[PDB]
Amino acid sequence: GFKQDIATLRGDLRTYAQDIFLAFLNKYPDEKRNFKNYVGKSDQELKSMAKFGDHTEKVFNLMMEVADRATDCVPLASDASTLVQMKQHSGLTTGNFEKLFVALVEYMRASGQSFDSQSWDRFGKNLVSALSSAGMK
Amino acid sequence: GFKQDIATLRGDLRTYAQDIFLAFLNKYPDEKRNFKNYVGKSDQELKSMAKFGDHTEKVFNLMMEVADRATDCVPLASDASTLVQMKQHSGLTTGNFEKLFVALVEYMRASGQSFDSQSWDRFGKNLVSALSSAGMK
Ligand code: HEM
Ligand code: HEM
Repeated sequence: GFKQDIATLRGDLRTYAQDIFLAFLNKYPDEKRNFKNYVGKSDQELKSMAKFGDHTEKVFNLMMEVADRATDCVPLASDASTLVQMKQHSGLTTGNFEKLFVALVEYMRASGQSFDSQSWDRFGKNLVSALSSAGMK
Repeated sequence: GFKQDIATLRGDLRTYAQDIFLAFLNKYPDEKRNFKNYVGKSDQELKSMAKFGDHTEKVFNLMMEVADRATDCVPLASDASTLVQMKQHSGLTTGNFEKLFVALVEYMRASGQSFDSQSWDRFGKNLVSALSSAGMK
């Protein structure tokens, strides 16, 4: 289930983080507007850039901490507040986060592994609702 | 304390993992016989190799999970058993792990950050004992 999935993701976090983020950017190419330094690069080019791997791993590390602190896939209000108030997230809307979790859930469903995709879907929905309550437009 | 230290390390894990592993290899140069592609290379040359960064980060991915699942710095017997039974650890003895944690604790003591170095020293001791109980010579 959810707790084992956090352990699975964390065990190879840079690889999963890159693969899922690439699935997100390829499914929703307009999202690269928020990441101008990734424009014009294939998946393997981005996976060779230490700054891409560093960024995505740090994102997914924070995601895993928020996931681990959740109860029954409900994140803490204070973690949503952290995500809304980060300077790097100013101007973002909840649709950006919604799209990231759609890509993550579809990645898990298409993997040959027994991820608890329903729990990640509910986690993403609950986090988006919390982000909105915490002030994200 | 110990739990916060896990979060600190995970927040910049590729850097910490490489730097701590280098401190281990430089304190105990004989240990490089287990890592023959790292012989004859300076620190900067190792940090340019994706193999070195990928290996050390996957090691620390798992080490942080083992630390995270511990209670009062006592690791799970299941985690010790996994570490003993991993094919990559065939022939290793608990002294190899002792030295890794000595280097880790010394790195923390020298860092200027408020790492809980005594808890990592205790964690290392308890892990060595649990490896022995799980059959490591
Ligand atoms: C649960 C979801 C997310 C988490 C946990 C998260 C976490 C983070 C973290 C930890 C950083 C700092 C990275 C670093 O210091 O290297 C960061 C930066 C950033 N995040 Fe997020 N993020 C999430 C979702 C998103 C989404 C959906 C977008 C846009 C579609 C976004 C846009 C950005 C941008 C633009 C930066 C700065 C990038 C840079 O300076 O290179 N984040 N995020
Ligand atoms: C708590 C401590 C440790 C953990 C969590 C750990 C974990 C791991 C992991 C996850 C791998 C696979 C990583 C990869 O794909 O390259 C690995 C491989 C390996 N480990 Fe460890 N390890 C630990 C301590 C040690 C020590 C102290 C030694 C030897 C002094 C050692 C020797 C090796 C070797 C030789 C490999 C194969 C590396 C390769 O083929 O690239 N490990 N270990």
